Amino acid sequence: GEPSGEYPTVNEIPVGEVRLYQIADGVWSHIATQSFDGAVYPSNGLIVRDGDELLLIDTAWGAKNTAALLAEIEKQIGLPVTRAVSTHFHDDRVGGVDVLRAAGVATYASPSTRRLAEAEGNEIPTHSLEGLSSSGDAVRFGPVELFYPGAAHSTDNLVVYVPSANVLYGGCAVHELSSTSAGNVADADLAEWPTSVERIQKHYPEAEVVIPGHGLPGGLDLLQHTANVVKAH
Ligand SMILES: [Zn+2]
Ligand SMILES: [Zn+2]
Ligand SMILES: [Zn+2]
Repeated sequence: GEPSGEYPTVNEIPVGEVRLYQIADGVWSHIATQSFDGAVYPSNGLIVRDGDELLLIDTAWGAKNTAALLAEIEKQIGLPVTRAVSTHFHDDRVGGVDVLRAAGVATYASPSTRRLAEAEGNEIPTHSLEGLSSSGDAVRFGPVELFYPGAAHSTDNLVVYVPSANVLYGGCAVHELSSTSAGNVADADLAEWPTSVERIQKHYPEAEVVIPGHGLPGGLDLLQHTANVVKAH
C-alpha cells in the first residue's frame, strides 16, 4: 500500500524497497524491510544534508535494500551520499556497506563496531572513528554529533544528534512507543541499558524528535519508554 504522507510501515514496504520520510529541513529517515528468524521487520536510518552532499546514518539492512536506498535518494533528493556511519555491528546497520563503498561512499564506524562486525562475519566499514570508546564520549561528524551512551542494545551502539534540527536518532538503543519488548537481546546489556538511556536524556534534553531503530518516531518520551521496556524485560 501507499503511506500518503504517514510514517511508512511494513505494509507499505515490500522487502527490497526503501522509502524516505522528511523529519525536518535537511533531515530524513529512511525505512526498509527485511527478514529475521523468518519474520519481516521495518528498520530506520537517517539522512542529513551536509552542504551539497548527504551524510547517511546506517545502511538499509542488506545489499539489495541499500542499492534501493541510493536510488530512492537520487529520485527524491538528488544530492550525492558521500559518507556513511554505522551505529552498531548488526546487519541492519552494516549490511550494505559493500554496496556503499563501491558507489564511492566513505564508510565509518567506531573501532569497536568494526571489530565486532568482523568477528560476526558482517560487512565492515572502511574507516575507524576514534573518540567514542567510553560511555558519554562524543565527536562532531559533519552536521551531526555521534554519542556513545554506554552498552544498551549492543556494547558498541551509537546515537546521533542533529543539533540544527534537535533530532535524536537513537538507533536500536531506542524503542518506539508501541514496543512491548526489548527485542533481540542476544548482544544487549540489560542491566546497563537504562543507565545508558539516562545518559542520552541528560546529554540531549532539548531533543524534539526521537527516532527509534525500528518503528515510529516520536518525542522525548521514547527514551523513558525504552528504559521502562528494558527494565520490564
Ligand atoms: Zn546480506
Ligand atoms: Zn542490533
Ligand atoms: Zn536493530
